[PDB]
Amino acid sequence: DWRSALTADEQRSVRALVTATTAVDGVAPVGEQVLRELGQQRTEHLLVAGSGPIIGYLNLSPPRGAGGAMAELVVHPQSRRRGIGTAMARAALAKTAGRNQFWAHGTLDPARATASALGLVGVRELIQMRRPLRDIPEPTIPDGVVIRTYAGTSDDAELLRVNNAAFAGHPEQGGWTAVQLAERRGEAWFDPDGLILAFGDSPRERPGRLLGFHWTKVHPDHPGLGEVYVLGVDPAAQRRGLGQMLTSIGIVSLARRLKTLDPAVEPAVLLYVESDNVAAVRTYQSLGFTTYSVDTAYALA
Ligand SMILES: CC(=O)SCCNC(=O)CCNC(=O)[C@H](O)C(C)(C)COP(=O)(O)OP(=O)(O)OC[C@H]1O[C@@H](n2cnc3c(N)ncnc32)[C@H](O)[C@@H]1OP(=O)(O)O
Ligand SMILES: N[C@@H](CS)C(=O)N[C@H]1[C@@H](O[C@@H]2[C@H](O)[C@H](O)[C@@H](O)[C@H](O)[C@H]2O)O[C@H](CO)[C@@H](O)[C@@H]1O
Repeated sequence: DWRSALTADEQRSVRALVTATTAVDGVAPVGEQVLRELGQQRTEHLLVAGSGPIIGYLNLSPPRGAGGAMAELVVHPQSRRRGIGTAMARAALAKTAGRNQFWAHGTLDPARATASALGLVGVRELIQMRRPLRDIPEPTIPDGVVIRTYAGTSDDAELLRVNNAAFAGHPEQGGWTAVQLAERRGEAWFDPDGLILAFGDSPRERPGRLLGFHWTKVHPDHPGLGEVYVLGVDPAAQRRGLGQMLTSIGIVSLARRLKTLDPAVEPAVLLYVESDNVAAVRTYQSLGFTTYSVDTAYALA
């Protein structure tokens, strides 16, 4: 039975399934956007009850922007190999007439095996890379560039202009409106001091225009973990060293934010990047990031 919205109680039950599974598998089974979708009316949901907590959950997001339908799903660790995962995946495939993809975060063995049993193949590879926060860079800020941080909604127009130009065609990051910014500003981890903006200054043709930005994020449920959450440079100002510079500034910012009674943890910064985004992979390789895990999107061949 598909539901177009979930009650507060249903949301609490799905969240418990997701967090419990994250602890057992070592990787969250559904992404952050699915957790935001639990309380909105934009997607469709399947809930599978035991004989009785919720033991299976699938979210199906419809096409939006340049992207197609996408499903994420999870089955309680103690209810696996009972056919629930197959049942939910077949339902989504039948509902979209075989057109949706499925994310397997961390591309764990059970998901690889389920994908083969269903006849699916990997069609998209999202790599998670990490770099320790030791030996931080000294960033070089070129003349004609001034850096500052997010001041509030007066900065949204420029941020959206640069985001949509840099991510034109990106299935999830492109074609944003003020609503996408607002839903992330309401997240517990949002910190205006961690959204770094690079503006053109007098020397350049367009003083005051945003050239690029680096939105950093500190993970709340993982001590010592930061993220290059969104990094983007206006196409008009690309290939001039600004991406490398912005990434370095954000690493410095995170290093500063991440005593005797603090647990010993070697802090690290992670990022996600499409395997075929050549420009970005080169920028990150240059700065010492290395592969950590892979998220694979599966679909009909
Ligand atoms: C294509 C995808 O599954 S993308 C979904 C990604 N989600 C995740 O990876 C989240 C964490 N994992 C889970 O929630 C679950 O392990 C799932 C959803 C991947 C599979 O859920 P389950 O309900 O256990 O799947 P299901 O019982 O239908 O298994 C179907 C077949 O896949 C294979 N399979 C599933 N898990 C495994 C495993 N751990 N080892 C080997 N084969 C497996 C088997 O052939 C199985 O049939 P069988 O039990 O008769 O041998
Ligand atoms: N870096 C951008 C542009 S390359 C990107 O690729 N980000 C990716 C990444 O976002 C992740 C967030 O960054 C991370 O904070 C959160 O914890 C995860 O659950 C995902 O929401 O994974 C998503 C798929 O799961 C994808 O839709 C998105 O574009």
